[PDB]
Amino acid sequence: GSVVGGLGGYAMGRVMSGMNYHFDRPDEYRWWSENSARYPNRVYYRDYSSPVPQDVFVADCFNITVTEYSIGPAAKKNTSEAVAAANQTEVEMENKVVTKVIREMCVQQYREYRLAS
Repeated sequence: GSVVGGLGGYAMGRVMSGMNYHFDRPDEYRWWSENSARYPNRVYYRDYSSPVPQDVFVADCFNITVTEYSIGPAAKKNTSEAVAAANQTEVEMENKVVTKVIREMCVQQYREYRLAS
């Protein structure tokens, strides 16, 4: 077997679910709850050239990870998302929660990568 089961050639992140997060309160509980709707625990990064900073690395890491899981501002092309379907504020929160988790994770990798020998 070769081809078809891997067209992208992206690099896999670790399982990472349960880093230092604050989230104690009932409304902050939505951050954990809404995260629980999807909980990716991991990210995909690409073969960036090297002279690209964490800012960009984490951002494109995020954009590709959400593209793969069909979430965030980058699922079906780039199109209309201001609609009622599954409560716009609920999905918007789930959206920010997952955009943040995926970003937060690619930084959590980056920071441990910097700390690593």
